[PDB]
Amino acid sequence: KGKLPPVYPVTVPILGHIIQFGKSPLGFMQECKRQLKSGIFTINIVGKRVTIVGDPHEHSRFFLPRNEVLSPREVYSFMVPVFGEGVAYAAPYPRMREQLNFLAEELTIAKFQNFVPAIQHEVRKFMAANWDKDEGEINLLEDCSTMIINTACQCLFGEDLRKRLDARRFAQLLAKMESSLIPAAVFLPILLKLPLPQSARCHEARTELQKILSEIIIARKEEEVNKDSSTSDLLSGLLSAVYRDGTPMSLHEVCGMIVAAMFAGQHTSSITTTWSMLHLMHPANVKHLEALRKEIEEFPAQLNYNNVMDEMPFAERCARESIRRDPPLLMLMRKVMADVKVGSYVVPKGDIIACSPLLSHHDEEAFPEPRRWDPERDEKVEGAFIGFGAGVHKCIGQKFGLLQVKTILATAFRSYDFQLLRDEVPDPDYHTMVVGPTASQCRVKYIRRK
Amino acid sequence: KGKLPPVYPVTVPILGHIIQFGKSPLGFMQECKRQLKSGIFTINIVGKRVTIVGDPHEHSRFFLPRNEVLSPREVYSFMVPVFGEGVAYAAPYPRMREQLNFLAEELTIAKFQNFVPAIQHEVRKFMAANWDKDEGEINLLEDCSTMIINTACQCLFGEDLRKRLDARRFAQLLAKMESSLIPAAVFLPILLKLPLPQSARCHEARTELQKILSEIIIARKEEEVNKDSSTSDLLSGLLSAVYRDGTPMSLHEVCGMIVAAMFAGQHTSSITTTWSMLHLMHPANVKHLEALRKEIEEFPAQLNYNNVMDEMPFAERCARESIRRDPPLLMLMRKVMADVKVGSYVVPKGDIIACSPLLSHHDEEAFPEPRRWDPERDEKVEGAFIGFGAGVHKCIGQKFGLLQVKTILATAFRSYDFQLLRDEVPDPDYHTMVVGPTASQCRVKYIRRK
Amino acid sequence: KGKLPPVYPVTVPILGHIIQFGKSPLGFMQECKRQLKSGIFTINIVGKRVTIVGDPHEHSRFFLPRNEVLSPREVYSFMVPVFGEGVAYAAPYPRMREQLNFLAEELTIAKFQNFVPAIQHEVRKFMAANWDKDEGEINLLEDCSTMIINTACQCLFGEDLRKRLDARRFAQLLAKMESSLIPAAVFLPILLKLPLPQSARCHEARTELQKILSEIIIARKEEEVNKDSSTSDLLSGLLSAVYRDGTPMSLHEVCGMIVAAMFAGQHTSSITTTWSMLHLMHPANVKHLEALRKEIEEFPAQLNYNNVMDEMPFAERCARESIRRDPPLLMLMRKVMADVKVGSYVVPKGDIIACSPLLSHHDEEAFPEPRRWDPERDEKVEGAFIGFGAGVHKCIGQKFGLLQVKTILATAFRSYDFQLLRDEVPDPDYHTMVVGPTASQCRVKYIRRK
Amino acid sequence: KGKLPPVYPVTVPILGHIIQFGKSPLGFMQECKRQLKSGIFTINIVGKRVTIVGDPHEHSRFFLPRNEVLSPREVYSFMVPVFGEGVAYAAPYPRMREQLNFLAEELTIAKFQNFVPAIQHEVRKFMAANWDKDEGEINLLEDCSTMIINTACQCLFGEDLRKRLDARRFAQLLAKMESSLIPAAVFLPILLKLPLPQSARCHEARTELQKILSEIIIARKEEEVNKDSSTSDLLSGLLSAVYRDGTPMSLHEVCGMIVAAMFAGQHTSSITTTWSMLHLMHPANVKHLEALRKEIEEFPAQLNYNNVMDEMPFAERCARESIRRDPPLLMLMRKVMADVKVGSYVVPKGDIIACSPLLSHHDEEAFPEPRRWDPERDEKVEGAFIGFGAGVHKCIGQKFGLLQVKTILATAFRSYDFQLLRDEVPDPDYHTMVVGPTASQCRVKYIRRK
Ligand code: HEM
Ligand code: HEM
Ligand code: HEM
Ligand code: HEM
Ligand SMILES: CO[C@](c1ccc(Cl)cc1)(c1ccc2c(c1)c(-c1c(F)cccc1F)cc(=O)n2C)c1cncn1C
Ligand SMILES: CO[C@](c1ccc(Cl)cc1)(c1ccc2c(c1)c(-c1c(F)cccc1F)cc(=O)n2C)c1cncn1C
Repeated sequence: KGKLPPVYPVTVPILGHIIQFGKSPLGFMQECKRQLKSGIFTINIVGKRVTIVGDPHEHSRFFLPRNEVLSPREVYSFMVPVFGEGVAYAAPYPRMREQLNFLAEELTIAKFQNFVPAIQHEVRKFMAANWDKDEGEINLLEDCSTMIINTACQCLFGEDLRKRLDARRFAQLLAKMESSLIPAAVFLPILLKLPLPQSARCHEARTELQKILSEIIIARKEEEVNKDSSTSDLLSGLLSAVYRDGTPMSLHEVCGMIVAAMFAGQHTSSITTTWSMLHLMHPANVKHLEALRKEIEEFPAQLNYNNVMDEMPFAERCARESIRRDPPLLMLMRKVMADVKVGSYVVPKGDIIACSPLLSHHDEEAFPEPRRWDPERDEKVEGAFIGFGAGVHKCIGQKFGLLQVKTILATAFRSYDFQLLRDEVPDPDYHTMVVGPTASQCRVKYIRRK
Repeated sequence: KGKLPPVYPVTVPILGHIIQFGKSPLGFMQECKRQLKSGIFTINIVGKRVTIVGDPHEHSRFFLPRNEVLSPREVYSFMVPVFGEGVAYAAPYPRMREQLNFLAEELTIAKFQNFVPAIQHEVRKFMAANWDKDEGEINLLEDCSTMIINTACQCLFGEDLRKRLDARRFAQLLAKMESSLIPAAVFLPILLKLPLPQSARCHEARTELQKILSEIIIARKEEEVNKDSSTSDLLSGLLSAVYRDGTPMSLHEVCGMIVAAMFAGQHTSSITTTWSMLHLMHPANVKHLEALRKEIEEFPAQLNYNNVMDEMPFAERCARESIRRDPPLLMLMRKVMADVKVGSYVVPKGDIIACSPLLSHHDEEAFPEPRRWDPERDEKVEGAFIGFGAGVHKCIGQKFGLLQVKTILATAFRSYDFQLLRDEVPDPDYHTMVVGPTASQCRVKYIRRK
Repeated sequence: KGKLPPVYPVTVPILGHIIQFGKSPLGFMQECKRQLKSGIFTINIVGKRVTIVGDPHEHSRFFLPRNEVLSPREVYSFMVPVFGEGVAYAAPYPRMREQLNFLAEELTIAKFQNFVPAIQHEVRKFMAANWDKDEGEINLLEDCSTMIINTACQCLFGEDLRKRLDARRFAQLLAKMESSLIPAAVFLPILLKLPLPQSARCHEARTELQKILSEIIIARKEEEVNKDSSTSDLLSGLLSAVYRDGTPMSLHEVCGMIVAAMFAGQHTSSITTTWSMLHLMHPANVKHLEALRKEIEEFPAQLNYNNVMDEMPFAERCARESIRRDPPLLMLMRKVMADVKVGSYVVPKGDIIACSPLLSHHDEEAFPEPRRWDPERDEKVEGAFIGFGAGVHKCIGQKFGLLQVKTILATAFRSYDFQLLRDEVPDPDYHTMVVGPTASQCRVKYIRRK
Repeated sequence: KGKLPPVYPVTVPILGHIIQFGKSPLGFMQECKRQLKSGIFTINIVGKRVTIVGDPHEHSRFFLPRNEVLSPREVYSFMVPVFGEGVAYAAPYPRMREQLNFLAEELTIAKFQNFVPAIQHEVRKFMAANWDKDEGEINLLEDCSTMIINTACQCLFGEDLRKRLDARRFAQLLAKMESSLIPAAVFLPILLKLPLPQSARCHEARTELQKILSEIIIARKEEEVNKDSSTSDLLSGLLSAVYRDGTPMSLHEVCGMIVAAMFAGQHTSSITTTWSMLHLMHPANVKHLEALRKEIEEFPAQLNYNNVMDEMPFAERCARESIRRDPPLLMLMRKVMADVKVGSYVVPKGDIIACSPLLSHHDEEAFPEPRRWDPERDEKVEGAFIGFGAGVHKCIGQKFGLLQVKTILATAFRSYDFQLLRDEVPDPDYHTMVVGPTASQCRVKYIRRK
């Protein structure tokens, strides 16, 4: 008609709903939905209006509008010290698009031919070193997370870079950058103006990463005209990029794109793999484990691009459904740059507008019995699954992430069985920025198959 | 006058002076002092009145009043997650005082007998493994920082504790805790109440540390009723503590005090040693270097208590003058709990009152040519030096800090000479919570001395 | 015409209209304005022609002409026993201007940097001492009037003066001066020549105040020589004034300007505050109370200059509308020293010309529904609001008075709610020299807000 | 001649003589007596003939004629706001007489049995609280005036009334009424018709007083119902008054008679006491001090009715001679309602006729050496003493006032000596409505006779 979305009653006058949300984001959001009789509704976070598009039939109103209407820039501004000035959403939108296209072109299926054996190579090296007995106890989340960083680095970076900057040194740098982030800055923008110790720690880590890239580039040139170097990887691909205006990507921007790529996939991919395995080993899912086993039954010892990309539709369903049930990114946000009509409401300029994969993936029309993990399900409302976003800002690394998840699944389950050390699959742990299964609950027995 | 101090005008709508303060802390405070023709004046940080006691003759008005009148509790609120609930300033003041007294008692000179060779052992091991060529290149700041944590842990903790938790693991846990902290929460206390990514990391680290300690204590208890040995350290010391009320220190508190001890001395002592060596190796100072060589000239290779405590008065002067010139802690603060007289003024209840070692150490009457490093100098206003604070909350760790600095200066300069890879002494880096010389400028070459 | 304004019929021959005016000043003036079908009309007070400029369109004809044309001296005659002979309107007009300029320099907004937290501190000290419970009953007029004198004195008098001449004592002296005045002397000029008992009491009080000022000055000069006697206040400021002819202000003149300043602000500023609180706490005005609450929502606990000066336009509207609806000064007067044009008419030399904030603030074109308190209204006739006068004799204390009102409003409604103990806002009491809400109708319940 | 009394020349026109009279009343009047060679003569007070009877032989011509012939109504008109409409001289004369009779009936010798102990109780309480050292300095006019209000209140009012309305609060209310009076209204009747700020303040004080009496009356009714008591005092006595026409006194009238009683005696009795003590303590009067001492040293510690009323002739002489020398009421007046013979002249209708205790008391035939204080003198012309008036309007409080004076004299000089802190007896201060010794000149040392 022309009215604002209904607003959930504020009881705590300075914090709003941040506390209820924090404690149980899904339960809280579902209560709002019920109490207000609407899938579109507004909550209050430290005094800021957050309008949630909690009706899957209306997702396109969030994902499809152009940047001049719904803008991610100010929402992702707390990440500027990580990406760098002029990198990603910080750059003007045409330029940001060019940068993200360059990244996407480093993740083409043509590059995937080499990725599959690089991934499988590192997975087997990990398994040989760590899962080496007849049977043993491990933390699956920790191990998947190691496999993901190692396989990613094996895929994206030449041996010279891995030497100087091994998955271990790389993780420490990225952890330093990450620990300095303050996502609360979205709702308290005053924080991006203050002096914080975080700024210096982040800039320290980013500068050191960029120095190591500089030294790698110089080392390659030393190899490079000798014909002794012709190392081709994500670093050299990005350095070869030329913007429409004729200019090359600066080292600064390359660094930023590499950091962005590593941040994007590190926890999400590793959480997707862990949940998938947790489900697949649970006795209730024995039928799904059999289907996976039949899917990979006749794969060669050394997997090829055809096996993983074209011949694992069921494992793909396992991964997507794990993200459907427990999406690692709970909430996507944009700044409303002009009034937008959404369902029967106007969401006013200056609002934050959000669409929550967590809430949408538990819409009971779209996903009946949403806590039941069922890889065979399909969304019952078109576009209801948004675990990788959609439209304007849809995930460009979706295929690369799934490639790693699927390769690990086929390699692990070909050689091992696993046994939960609990009756039920882990609870999600909502306390972190990227949400995965509770770490203390992820201990598992592996059993070598013979 | 008996009225409020002069207020420096705010031209930055909602930030106040916090920006100008960042660009140049000393320059800003001094301009204020000059433009207002007063050493006592009030600036504004994010809406908070901050009254600065910038007249060295008035130091006692900040450092001498009772807690009931000037309290640091609210100012150190942001550190509750590290120290823990009801530890140190969070506890009631008689109880606070009891806790700090127990810690100070673990740092008395009576403990120092064994400290000196325990510190030498660690220094020489580090130098052996890391400075083992005729000449090489190092980051002095990084290297002093390593020596300081290694020396501290060897002094403070028994072998068995050093087995489960070596210096590295310890430093890692301390860093995890530290990364979560925001000093600015002082001026935006709403931060203290928000569910943040940081709090989770912090709680986890303190909980892991506490868990490590609990298992050491159980191992000791059982290994004391079988009496193989007798571990005497910081830990056993705090454990043997009992309040006036009769009851012992809780494990929670013990762990809090250890953390406080570790954070307190980690950067400060390391920065003090580093500045000292940076000044001493400089050409402009070779005369001061000669006196040090002279002071330590007929000391034995196996240093003892008397050498360091009694026979290094000049080395001590070097360390103090390094702190004088570039104090690691720029600003000390209290909450004003009741109106207080300061100079001719009354600082009103509710103000934050501050006394700045940086501002005071550069008062030209008290320290002429403030920027010149001169270990033979003396303060020309009484109580002008406040590098370790004073009065009610004076540093309890200053003797132990100096013991570390002095032993290292003796031990390093005995075996080595050093050369600065810059014409000038490094600039101070004002971007960190504890201020030291700019780390990137601290590259130095070590020259063995045969 | 170029003839006289119309003349309201005189029935009571010798008193004229003074009885009718006294009973109901607004009613009576409005009835005149309706009946004669003219905003410019002449009434008769004790035999004297008084021409009222009651058409707001014609306000400039009263406020702009020079002193030599429209002269306030004769109308403010009755105030000479308080100001002193040769002070303010009693001095030649150029010297008068100099005196008022000196007083104005003592009230510049530059001084507001410190005035704001000085005022708020006095205000919190009163509320905490007198509104200390969770609810309770008070006469809001008496309380606002107490806060105003307390805050003025904090701002304007050095602490040596405040000790000798505290708020209670100062109010007693001013009351003894006030209670001796007879505005009617303007129309019965013989009264100024009789030795009435009012005359002696006025002289005693003014003398005792000058005696106190003199002792304070002498003590400052005794103790003076350093920059120690930097006591800097309204008194020392006026004492350093030097006229254009090179002579300094006498203590007689300084005393006069001080009395003038206190008289000017005392009742007016407290009435203005009292009304505002009365209108704001009225259930009818919740949309206004709400708007004040939003305007001040994000202020610090310690109001600062910027908060009050730059960030309270709405609160300022509330004060000005309260003065619009019930102006504390009902009637402004000049002696016509030469014939003057006003609208279609000539006001002859020798008349008293008047302009009435009461009447003009109720002109139904300029202020429709003028009995409705509407802080969001804007005047609809240019220059219609004359609560602080205008033109040659505009109020010089306006910003200072409003500064006090605004600081009390932000401080009051921040920590308290209020309930008015009657259905309607109090009636104005027209029987006093400065008009405020009827005191016995100003009983009110405060309620602490957690 | 012998038609009109001789008229003293007016040289200052619109004022006449009021200024000369004001400066030096006794001087100016005697000069008129001499200059015109007549004790009967007419001066001019702001255009108004005032015929003074300065010949004591002619006194009865002023004091005896009926109210209808010589009226005090218009002369005491200015006190209507204090007495109340329709009270005292404002009532019809027959009714005025009834009201005054009722007041007199409360001040008769039957009441005095209670009064003497009540007065002595208050005097002793005051001295024990204030004159409690071996010696000390006091202002005797202040202290006497304090004792007079405390003693009068203890005589005339039950303890219940004094609790709700104590001496201090009663004085403040009276003082508020007093300072609103303008005796000049006698000559400018216009003044009593105008709405003056003074008239408003007086109404406010009177109303608050009447309100307090109504509260006490109610509490008393409630006591009678308990029948714990029937509290008897001046209030209760006035309340049971019933006029000839059968109607009771209204609260309005009771309040008026009370206010009249307090005004009547407050300054007059307090001044009479103060003069008396001043004379008696002065070195020239030691014989009188000794005679006083001889008279009172024969009394018991608790004075009674007979002691003070029948056994203190010399003390009564001191008081009366103090009033003789310096009458507190300078000038008594009547409106002349019909021509009247005086001596050998006629005073025409419309004149104010006057008889001056100051002038008559200084007639050298009646009182040789009039500035000489001699309690042993008697008037040498019959009826020449008019300190308490005479005839139809003779003072009805005369006995009560002197009872107070004498009780104070006896109690003071019984236990104390005094020293004037001055060479001479203080000058009278003619500038107040009721005339006493100059207050600043009334500092005295008490010396305890231990
Ligand atoms: C399972 C693993 C992953 C998940 C669950 C995931 C999820 C998402 C989601 C939900 C969005 C939408 C964000 C929004 O709408 O604000 C997104 C966007 C994006 N993703 Fe991922 N992602 C994954 C892996 C990756 C990887 C491995 C990369 C890069 C190598 C990547 C690169 C990006 C980029 C650059 C965007 C922003 C696209 C744009 O703004 O145009 N993602 N991702
Ligand atoms: C060069 C090394 C050090 C420097 C420059 C330093 C500096 C300071 C300063 C300036 C203060 C006063 C804080 C205030 O007024 O708010 C302080 C207090 C304190 N210091 Fe240190 N410190 C050093 C080493 C240490 C060490 C090694 C420890 C313990 C292991 C320690 C423990 C403490 C404690 C517990 C307080 C608070 C005492 C109280 O509140 O009563 N310090 N230090
Ligand atoms: C709500 C507070 C106040 C109100 C409503 C008010 C009102 C007025 C008005 C109506 C006039 C014009 C008088 C006329 O034209 O005859 C005036 C003039 C004046 N006011 Fe105020 N006033 C306030 C506060 C103050 C204060 C605090 C001061 C000084 C401390 C002050 C000082 C003066 C002076 C000196 C004039 C005469 C200006 C001249 O003749 O040039 N006023 N004020
Ligand atoms: C030393 C103390 C007093 C002195 C010197 C004094 C003096 C006088 C004088 C001179 C008159 C005549 C007024 C005239 O003729 O116009 C008078 C009348 C009067 N006095 Fe007093 N008075 C004193 C105390 C009192 C007291 C204590 C009361 C009662 C409390 C009182 C009640 C009255 C009344 C009611 C009248 C008017 C009588 C009438 O009009 O019939 N007086 N007094
Ligand atoms: C940086 O990773 C992003 C990304 C965003 C934009 C661009 Cl150009 C590139 C990458 C991304 C996206 C949404 C995010 C976050 C991060 C984070 C987040 C954080 F803030 C810090 C650390 C880790 C985090 F996942 C919290 C969050 O709430 N949302 C919605 C990404 C993309 N694909 C998967 N990821 C994870
Ligand atoms: C003295 O206060 C004045 C003022 C006037 C001139 C100068 Cl040089 C300085 C001050 C002022 C002005 C007009 C006044 C009055 C007083 C008074 C008045 C009084 F007569 C006694 C007590 C209180 C009174 F307000 C009755 C009156 O009718 N008018 C029009 C002032 C200025 N701003 C606010 N005020 C109040």
